[PDB]
Amino acid sequence: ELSAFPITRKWPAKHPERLQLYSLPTPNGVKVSIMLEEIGLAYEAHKVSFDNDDQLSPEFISLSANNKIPAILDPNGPGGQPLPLFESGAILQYLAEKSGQLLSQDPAQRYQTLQWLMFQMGGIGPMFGQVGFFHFFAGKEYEDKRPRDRYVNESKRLLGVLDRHLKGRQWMAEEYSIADIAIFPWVRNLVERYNARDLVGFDQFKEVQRVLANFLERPAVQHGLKIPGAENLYFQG
Amino acid sequence: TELSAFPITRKWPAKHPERLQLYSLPTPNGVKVSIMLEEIGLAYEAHKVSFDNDDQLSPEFISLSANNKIPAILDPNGPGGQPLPLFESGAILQYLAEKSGQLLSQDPAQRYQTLQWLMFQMGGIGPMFGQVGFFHFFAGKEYEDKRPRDRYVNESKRLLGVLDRHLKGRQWMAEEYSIADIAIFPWVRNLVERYNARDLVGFDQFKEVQRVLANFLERPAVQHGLKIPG
Ligand SMILES: N[C@@H](CCC(=O)N[C@@H](CSSC[C@H](NC(=O)CC[C@H](N)C(=O)O)C(=O)NCC(=O)O)C(=O)NCC(=O)O)C(=O)O
Ligand SMILES: N[C@@H](CCC(=O)N[C@@H](CSSC[C@H](NC(=O)CC[C@H](N)C(=O)O)C(=O)NCC(=O)O)C(=O)NCC(=O)O)C(=O)O
Repeated sequence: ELSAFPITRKWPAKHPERLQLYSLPTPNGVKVSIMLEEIGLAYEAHKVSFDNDDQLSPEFISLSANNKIPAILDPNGPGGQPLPLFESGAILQYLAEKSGQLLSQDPAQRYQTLQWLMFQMGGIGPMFGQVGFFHFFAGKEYEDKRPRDRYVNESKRLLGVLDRHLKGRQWMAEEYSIADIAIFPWVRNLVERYNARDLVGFDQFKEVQRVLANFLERPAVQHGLKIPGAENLYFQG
Repeated sequence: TELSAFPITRKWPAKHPERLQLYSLPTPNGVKVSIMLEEIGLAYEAHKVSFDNDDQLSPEFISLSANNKIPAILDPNGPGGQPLPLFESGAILQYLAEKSGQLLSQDPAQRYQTLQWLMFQMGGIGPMFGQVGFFHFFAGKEYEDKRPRDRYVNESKRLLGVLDRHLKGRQWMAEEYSIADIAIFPWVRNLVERYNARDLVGFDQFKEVQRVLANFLERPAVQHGLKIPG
């Protein structure tokens, strides 16, 4: 019964028995594609193009109320009923709990993982994103650099928190988890796409560098970083 | 493990070591947790972490709360009866809901909708309303270039619209009062009261947000939690 969800009018399901992903390769979108690749859950990816204002369409918003990617529609949700969901961090937790992977069953570790996920969702994403605005997008042209410097300094502070935490450790929690999947695409985005490597003094965070490199070596990460592409759009036009 | 193993307790000793320890300040994020504790009826001992004194930047505080922020907790009666340290208001809300079996629906689909709205709060409402505070109420108000202010004001208006349209015909964010309401409404109150941003964000227009906020503020646990720690 996916036809009850208007999003499917705009991105029809070729495989309605599979989880539907509505996304774009961005630091938030790739959290979810990476997660799906890691856990081996079948899914059907759909490209939501910002160039066409797709994320502002009534069909998209009918599921993803905040007009943002990523969003999912899982036909095999609780009770075998479809589950609509947005917010990358909520989707990560949902998928971890659904699959039993990448979120510890040990309660204390569960909560430590959720803590670091929330740190990402409130700190890393929002603050690194402002560095992008003030160094890579329109804000880069603003002559008054006090705003830029606010967000750069805060991003450096957050990197320091990560760096100190990761000393002596492989991952944020005792096992690789959704907290890593949430954080490291954003670290990558800051130092690659936003061209902010020197601005945030990245070379001083040796532990973050080490763990980022380990993250990027993972085959599921390399796949998930690239998904969705456009091929799922072509037959429809 | 015993509570003295956590260096935070050197600076804020536990007078009641059998009780959950809260390290907080009356702020939109701190009151999420004090409100939650009041709602669920769990005993706790609150400690004031003074921003005026840079307490949140002390080594003792940071030893538990690694991001140097309030709120944080240390629950002696954590899972398996072992002490559990935790920071991030949204994580603490999930923890307390799961510990108490309150304020998350038994319907897992409703639980996930609730967690969605909690993440919307944690990534959108808190960070963006907080920037309106900086650029309207605190020192960023002095900046002659208003493009940053307007960026955050416009985004805050957009977020309020999302809430407002969602709340039409509803009492709460999910079908029952939940941790998502507790996360969101203290921030709405902060924006319009503390930051004096009521005209700035055109708050008058969000009739559903106003209605639900008013209901929220009538709850006794909310009134009590707003003032803790004193
Ligand atoms: N909390 C949400 C954030 C989702 C999100 O930001 N999605 C972006 C693409 S990810 S790309 C990263 C994203 N940037 C943007 O969205 C750029 C556009 C924005 N309106 C602006 O002016 O900065 C960002 O900084 N995010 C901060 C964070 O993660 O907390 C989107 O759909 N934008 C469409 C739109 O805005 O119309 C989540 O985790 O899912
Ligand atoms: N994600 C964390 C956020 C916690 C948080 O922001 N705590 C504040 C007090 S709540 S008061 C609201 C808070 N403001 C501030 O923290 C003001 C100081 C800041 N450094 C600045 O320059 O703006 C804010 O805007 N928060 C955004 C959000 O909730 O996402 C704190 O301890 N600050 C100490 C410090 O910065 O040294 C959570 O949910 O627990």
